[PDB]
Amino acid sequence: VYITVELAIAVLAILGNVLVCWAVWLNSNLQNVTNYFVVSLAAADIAVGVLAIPFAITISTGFCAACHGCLFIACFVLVLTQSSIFSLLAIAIDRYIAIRIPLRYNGLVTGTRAKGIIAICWVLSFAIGLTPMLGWNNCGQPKEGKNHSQGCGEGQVACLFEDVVPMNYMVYFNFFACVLVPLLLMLGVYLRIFLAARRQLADLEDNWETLNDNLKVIEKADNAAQVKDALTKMRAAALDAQKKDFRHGFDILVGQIDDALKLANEGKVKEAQAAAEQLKTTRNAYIQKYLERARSTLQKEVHAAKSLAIIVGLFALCWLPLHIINCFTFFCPDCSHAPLWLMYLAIVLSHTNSVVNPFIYAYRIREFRQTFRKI
Ligand SMILES: Nc1nc(NCCc2ccc(O)cc2)nc2nc(-c3ccco3)nn12
Repeated sequence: VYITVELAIAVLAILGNVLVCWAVWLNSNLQNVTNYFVVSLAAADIAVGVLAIPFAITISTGFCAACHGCLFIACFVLVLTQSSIFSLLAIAIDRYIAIRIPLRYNGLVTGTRAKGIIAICWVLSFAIGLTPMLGWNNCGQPKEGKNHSQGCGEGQVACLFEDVVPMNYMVYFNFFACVLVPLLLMLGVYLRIFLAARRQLADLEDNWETLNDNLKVIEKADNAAQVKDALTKMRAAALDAQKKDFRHGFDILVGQIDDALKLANEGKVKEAQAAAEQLKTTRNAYIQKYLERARSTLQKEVHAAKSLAIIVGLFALCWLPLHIINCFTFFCPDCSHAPLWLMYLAIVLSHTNSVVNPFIYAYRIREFRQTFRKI
């Protein structure tokens, strides 16, 4: 039962995520910093699928060996999880930068810096993974009955997770800080990302609404005064929207508005409306082209952000229950120990996470869809 599902999930991990690594290599279209991060995460998934499943299946029954080796068997999954969480945080930061500040996105994001951050986060993940090895372990604590049952020699120690790895260390430091604080920061980042996109779309629509309504009032107006009032709002909206296509269009538009305002200050309303009709051409052409490009660009950014948010949510909801039951067991010693059959089920769910990643990229991103069908 348990042995069957672990092997079944393991096989889907390699072949499922090797395509994601394969796709980034045989498709120049899908190659950027976000893909570099997600392929680092995919390499972490490859590593967990290849190694942790045999490690879990051999530690589930028992494999007596040196205490350091057994501790490594248990910390390898944790380091491959910390790598994934760091990669997800980097992805979230990349998306926030790209959407909030598109002008400086290319300036502040570079491939060399992305590779450097990937290396830094991987070695940092190794730091947490190897932290229990050095000094913080439970090797010194005797288990007489156990070591007699498995026939443990002096050098070799039996493998039993909860009694070989520091439970208090795990529950206190491993969960709280380096899981949650990344998760809370990531949630705040995603909320900020969506708020920024909504605000930007609202601002563009408001500027278009002003540049249309004021013009309509211009033809539907009279006795100057209102004309000079409306062109002031036109200038304000045009400058705000501007802050070769966009620049030249807005320069021509503000020049025409200045001409109309200068010609209407003298009191010549007929040619004031003539100049408004003159505006009506540049408005249509350049402003409509700019708006149609901007809306599609923002929609694409929002779609990418939603995809990555879904990946994050799946990661969190797959790695949450195990830690929750672990901290429940730690903080209620008087409570009866959690059932073995349920604990194994939760571990299966956690490892399942690696399988889920390629399915999202094969179902939502059309760029990966074509190349997977190619294979
Ligand atoms: N609680 C736990 N158990 C095991 N394996 C030991 C299975 C077991 C659990 C309870 C029992 O009474 C006898 C055996 N691996 C485990 N890995 C983790 C883990 C990975 C990341 C965070 O926690 N927790 N965890």
